[PDB]
Amino acid sequence: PCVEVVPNITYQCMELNFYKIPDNLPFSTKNLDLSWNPLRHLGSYSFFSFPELQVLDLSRCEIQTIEDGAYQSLSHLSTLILTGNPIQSLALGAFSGLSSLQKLVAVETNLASLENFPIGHLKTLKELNVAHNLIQSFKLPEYFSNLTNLEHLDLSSNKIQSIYCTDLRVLHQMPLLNLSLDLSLNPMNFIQPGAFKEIRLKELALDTNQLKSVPDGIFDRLTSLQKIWLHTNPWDCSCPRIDYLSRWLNKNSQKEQGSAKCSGSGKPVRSIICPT
Ligand SMILES: *[C@@H]1O[C@H](CO)[C@@H](O[C@@H]2O[C@H](CO)[C@@H](O[C@@H]3O[C@H](CO)[C@@H](O)[C@H](O)[C@@H]3O)[C@H](O)[C@H]2NC(C)=O)[C@H](O)[C@H]1NC(C)=O
Ligand SMILES: *[C@@H]1O[C@H](CO)[C@@H](O)[C@H](O)[C@H]1NC(C)=O
Repeated sequence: PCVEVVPNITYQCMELNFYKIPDNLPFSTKNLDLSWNPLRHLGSYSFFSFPELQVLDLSRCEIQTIEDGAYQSLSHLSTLILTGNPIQSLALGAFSGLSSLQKLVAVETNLASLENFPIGHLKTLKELNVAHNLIQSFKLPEYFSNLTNLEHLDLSSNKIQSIYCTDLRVLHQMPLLNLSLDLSLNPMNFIQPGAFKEIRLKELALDTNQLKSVPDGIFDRLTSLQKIWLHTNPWDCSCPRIDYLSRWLNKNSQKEQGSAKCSGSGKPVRSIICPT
C-alpha cells in the first residue's frame, strides 16, 4: 500500500522503492503517482490491472526503455508524465493503446528527435510537452498530420538553432484550430523568410533566444495570433533592418507579452521609427 489520497480513486506511491507496478491497489483507481521508483524498464501490459487510469505520473523512475504495449490496456488514460527519465530506447509501439491520451509530458527524457518519437497514433493528443531536451531541429515529422487535436506544443529549452520554411510544412497542409507554440529558451538565431505562411497560430513564444532580426513580413500571414513573446533577444535596431518588426510590434502592442528591446540601448523595438 501507498498513501491513500482518495479511496479506490487516488493513491500516492512516490518513493517506496518499487521496481514493479503494485498489484495490491483497487482496479478502479483513476490517479496514480509512481514517481521516484527504480522502475528501470517497462514491459508489455505494465498496467493491465489499472483499466480505469486517467492520470499516470512516472517521472524520475530511472526508466531507460519502454517495450511495445507497455500501456496497452489503459484506454481511459488522458495524462502521462515521463519527466526526468533517462530514456534511451523507445519501441515503435511503446505508446500503443492510449486511445484517450490528451496530455504527454516528456520533459528531460533525453529526447533527440521527434522523428523517432512514436506518438503518431495519439490522435486525441491535445498537449505535448518536450521542453528541456536535446532536440536541435524544428522540422515536424509527417505524423503530425494525424494529431488533429493538438493545441499546445512546448519545445522550449532545446537545441533549436533556426526555423526553416520546410519545418512547418506538415501544418501547412493540415492546419489546427487553436495552436499555441512555445520555442523560447533555444539557441535560435535564424528564422527563414515566409516560415509562418499559411500557418494558423494562437500563441507564439520566441523570447530568450538568440534573435537579432526576423524576415520582412514574417508575421503577415497570421490573424488568429493573440499572444507573442519576443523579449530577451539581442535585437539589432539599426535601420532599415528593424523597420518591419518595430512597426509590426507597435501595430500589435496588445499581442506582445513582455517587451522586445534594442541591444545596447535597451529601447523597446516597438518604439523605433525608421526613416523612409
Ligand atoms: C472502496 O472500495 C471498497 C471495495 O470495493 C468498498 O467497500 C465494499 O463495499 C461493497 C458495497 O458496494 C461491499 O460489497 C457487498 O455489499 C453488499 C451490499 O448490498 C453487502 O450485502 C455484502 O455483504 C458486501 O459487503 C464490500 O464488502 C466492501 N468491501 C470492503 C472494502 O470492505 C468501499 O465502500 C469503497 N470506499 C469508498 C470510496 O466509498
Ligand atoms: C495517419 O493515420 C492513419 C490511420 O491509422 C494511417 O493509415 C497513416 O499511415 C498515418 N500517417 C499519415 C498518413 O499521416
